Amino acid sequence: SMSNEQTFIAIKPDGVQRGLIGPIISRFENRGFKLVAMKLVSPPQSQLEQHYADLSDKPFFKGLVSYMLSGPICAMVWEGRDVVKTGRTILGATNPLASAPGTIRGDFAIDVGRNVCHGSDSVENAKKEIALWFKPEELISWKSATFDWVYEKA
Amino acid sequence: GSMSNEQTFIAIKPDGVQRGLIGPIISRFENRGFKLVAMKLVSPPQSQLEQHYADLSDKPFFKGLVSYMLSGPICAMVWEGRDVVKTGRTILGATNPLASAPGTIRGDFAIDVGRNVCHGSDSVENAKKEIALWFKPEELISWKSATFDWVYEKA
Amino acid sequence: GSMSNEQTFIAIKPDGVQRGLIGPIISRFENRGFKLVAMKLVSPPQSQLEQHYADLSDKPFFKGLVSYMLSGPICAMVWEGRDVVKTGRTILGATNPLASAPGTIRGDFAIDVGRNVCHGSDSVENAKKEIALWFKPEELISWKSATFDWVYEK
Amino acid sequence: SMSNEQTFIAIKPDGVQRGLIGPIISRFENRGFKLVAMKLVSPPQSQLEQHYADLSDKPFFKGLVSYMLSGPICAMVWEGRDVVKTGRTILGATNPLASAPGTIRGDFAIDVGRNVCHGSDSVENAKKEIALWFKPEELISWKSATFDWVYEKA
Amino acid sequence: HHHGSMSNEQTFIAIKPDGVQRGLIGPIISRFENRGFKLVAMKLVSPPQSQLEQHYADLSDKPFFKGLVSYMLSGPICAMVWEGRDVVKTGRTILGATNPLASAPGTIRGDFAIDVGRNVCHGSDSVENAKKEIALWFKPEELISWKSATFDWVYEKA
Amino acid sequence: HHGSMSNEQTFIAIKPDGVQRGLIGPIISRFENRGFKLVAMKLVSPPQSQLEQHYADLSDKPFFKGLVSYMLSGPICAMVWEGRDVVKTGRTILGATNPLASAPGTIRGDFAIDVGRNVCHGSDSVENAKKEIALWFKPEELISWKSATFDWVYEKA
Ligand SMILES: Nc1ccn([C@@H]2O[C@H](COP(=O)(O)OP(=O)(O)O)[C@@H](O)[C@H]2O)c(=O)n1
Repeated sequence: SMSNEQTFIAIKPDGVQRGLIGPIISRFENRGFKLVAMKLVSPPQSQLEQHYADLSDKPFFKGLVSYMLSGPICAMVWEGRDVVKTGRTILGATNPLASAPGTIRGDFAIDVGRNVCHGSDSVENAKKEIALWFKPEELISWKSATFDWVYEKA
Repeated sequence: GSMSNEQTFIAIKPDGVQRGLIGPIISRFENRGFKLVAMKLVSPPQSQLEQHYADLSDKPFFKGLVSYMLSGPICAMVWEGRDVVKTGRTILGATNPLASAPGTIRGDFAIDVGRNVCHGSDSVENAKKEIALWFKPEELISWKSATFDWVYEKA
Repeated sequence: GSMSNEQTFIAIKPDGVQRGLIGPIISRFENRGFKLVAMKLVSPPQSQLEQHYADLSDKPFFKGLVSYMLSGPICAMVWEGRDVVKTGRTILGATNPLASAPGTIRGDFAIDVGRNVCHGSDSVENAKKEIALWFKPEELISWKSATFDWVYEK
Repeated sequence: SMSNEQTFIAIKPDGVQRGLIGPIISRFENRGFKLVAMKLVSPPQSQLEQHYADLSDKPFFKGLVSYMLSGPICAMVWEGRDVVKTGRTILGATNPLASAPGTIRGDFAIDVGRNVCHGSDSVENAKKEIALWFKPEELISWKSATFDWVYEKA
Repeated sequence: HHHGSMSNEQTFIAIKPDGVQRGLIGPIISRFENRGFKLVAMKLVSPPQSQLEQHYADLSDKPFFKGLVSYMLSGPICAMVWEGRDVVKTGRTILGATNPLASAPGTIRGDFAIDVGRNVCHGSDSVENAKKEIALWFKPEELISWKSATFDWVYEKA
Repeated sequence: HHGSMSNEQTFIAIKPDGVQRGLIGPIISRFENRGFKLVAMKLVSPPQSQLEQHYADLSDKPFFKGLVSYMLSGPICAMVWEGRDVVKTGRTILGATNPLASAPGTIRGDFAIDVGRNVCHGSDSVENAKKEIALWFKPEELISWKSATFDWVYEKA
């Protein structure tokens, strides 16, 4: 709907280890989405447990958290029209076995537990994840020189 | 059967030109095996754009669509190859980028349907009409690709 | 999609070699996380190609298919990884490029089904047969990728 | 050095035949130069003889004219600060064997007689070549949305 | 010439507002990633003028000082720290000559930039100025400690 | 000086670090895009005796045993490329042997840092290419074919 919608995109430790930061950022940049926050971070366990709160009563929660502590994460906020849903489509199916070539996971990933990246699955979950991973001051307000060539309206 | 000398009209719209997508879009068609037979950077007159979009003349956003298509240069192209009309449309991706797939031009580069960076003919007969509208017949260059027999098994 | 040591046979056909697509095709499998365990440029004899296409021996186009595959070099490969047979075919795209999706090898590079740039084994059992036909066993190279544990969940 | 300097860049028939139109355009696009005219053409022999009139006594002249007639040419006018000199640097040394990897000829070409592209060698020669290859109404006046991010001033 | 020999050398690389505006974050990061260098800190930031004036303290006697600061205020900056052998000097070589007119195709500025006042990126010019810039642009806890899985394939020695 | 024979051949190897770091495709593409013709290729883990022969000129050096041990530590993508001046131009494409001295735009200037992890090898002379080609490949593994675009890459035979 509105061009100022925001989503949380994270490059997971395997994506960082495998040297996929540049290519993944380029996918969103090239689409016309606007990077409004980014940091390389190794978040505390409590923050990862909150991010994965929906999985805390599911099997093998401890192992997920330990894996996500095992390397740096490139955390990002991207902004644009339908960026939540379109970002998920750019990432590709969450399990790379089901993803399409031309998406991030369809180009770079094989195992669902090593699926390179995360994207918010809804507008409301995006707002929650952005608040969890970023201080408000870390969200940078700016206007792209090509805004009116990417968008026909606000 | 489909013949390898089918032609389609592909245009890079002003937003495509402004956002520096000329090279990447041409590469998509080149790499697939299609043959560039005509190309020109053009700022066509309003009357030609209104003819191109005559199917939409009675819509209210017509005046604004034509105004946007006048707002910058256009890279007009004719591409030739087997099923190039249909496959060209697939390469561009869904007309509305919201519905397009990553790996297509719009799925890689575009967001808004009104800023969908390119155009492709939607049928062989519409391609013929668009080619006659945007090009003089002498602007179509006859030539044979050195790899024709490696792209095509017949025709 | 079971064991991470599944193997498939991928060949770049004469038209793929002629059109300079060796690099790009290898990069697609490399970038996905699959492991190259065998490779050679080869112009195999007619009898090998007839054996490769043995399941088509009673089709009328058999002789013409064999003759075309003799018309230039072939880059023969074995790739290894989880679900590499089926995912490999997905990466190649639909056998007929007219039905293939942009983002796949054929959806990016090919038009005619008889000039579809590449081949990949269609089943695990056919992959084992094709690997045994195109490579000597000592041509399969045993090695472990430095990023194995970032591509695959332990 | 004004930012409205213009140069003539042509992709020669070998560049067209070998599928290098896209990549060569991207090199100039990516650098920040502005495409102001472009057409695919098969110019008459007279125009090519005028284009290479200074070499009309050189031995490779008539063979050059014949090869320049042997396929389409992608003729272009590019605009920007020091675009004549920097454009030649982007093309690389006239003889590709003396050119640097990272230039067009250093990435794509081998023989000086098959060196993929032409670029004007001086501001005055650019003006002459633009007048020879283009009608003035084929040069398109426009303003790049990122002009103020490519240039500090005009 | 002389090159560094310590694999834990660090440099500060910034993508300037024009590089962010022109969509070059991904390509520039890929250049350093592809070379084998390790990203140890990164953030998108619009720093205050006081920090930019400190960043350019070595140029505070130059006539272009004020304009340089004002320009760096004009949009977001992708600030980064990269780690690896000779990363200060090799990082500058990857960026290319500071003035893009003098830069070579195949470098960042040789591929992407024209005007020195819009030269897309910055790299520390010395080991000591890298130390200063790293500490100026990043809080100490924003430097991330990790070990690249391919370290022993990028480097032959410690 | 540059070679003038279009059937010159050189030996290019992607070293174990090039293979490990996923550079086979990009490296092949550099030579493919330049117009050179691939006439032989195989993934190989050669025996120590062959690597010792390949580095015969360094058998006296103190790092010889370690250099051999490292070249044994992973697979190698061995190739023969054919074209005009392919030996010298091939080395230029690879970049300076020490990546620290190489230029961005070359293979080592894009991908490598340490001279002992410089991702690839190219023959340093026409004669050493002939020797390396014969050392790394059986004669029947060199493939005879004619590129569809030969006459567009080359102005003369
Ligand atoms: N030994 C030589 C030297 C020059 N040439 C010519 O030098 C040209 C270089 O391209 P160009 O004329 O469009 O550009 P410049 O000569 O201004 O660098 C070749 O394409 C040929 O026109 C040749 O064919 N053989």
